[PDB]
Amino acid sequence: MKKILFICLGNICRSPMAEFIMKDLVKKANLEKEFFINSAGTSGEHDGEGMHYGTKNKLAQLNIEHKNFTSKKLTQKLCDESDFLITMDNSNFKNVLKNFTNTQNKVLKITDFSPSLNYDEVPDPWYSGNFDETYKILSLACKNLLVFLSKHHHHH
Repeated sequence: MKKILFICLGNICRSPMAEFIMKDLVKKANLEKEFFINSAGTSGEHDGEGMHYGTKNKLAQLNIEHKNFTSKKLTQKLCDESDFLITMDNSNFKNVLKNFTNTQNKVLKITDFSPSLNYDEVPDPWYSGNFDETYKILSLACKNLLVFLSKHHHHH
């Protein structure tokens, strides 16, 4: 029963796109062993729509406009379910830290993975200034994230 909880500030850009990407590849070595994944925002204020200039445009190029419309809101009860927690957002990290108990130690940051990415909170031109930005960020982040998420540690 392995559960991965992904947290996205807006959850209306990098959350939906990556949601489809991960869900696709996981079928290889995750859906087989019956794995579960969930993406939610910080306060679920709006995090759930799934639409942004950078991400949508990127998907329009070849991918799908969107297919993860689900208003989510990462909370304590939800976090208690997932075995692993991920932020990726620079600010969401500090916030989620003091927002939750000492169990935040199960959270991961993309700042440790991403090398010359040095991205802010979610790609797209509204946060960076380019649509292709979503390409480099999501593709790279999801890739490395998939590696560690695909059991790249030691069990016990």
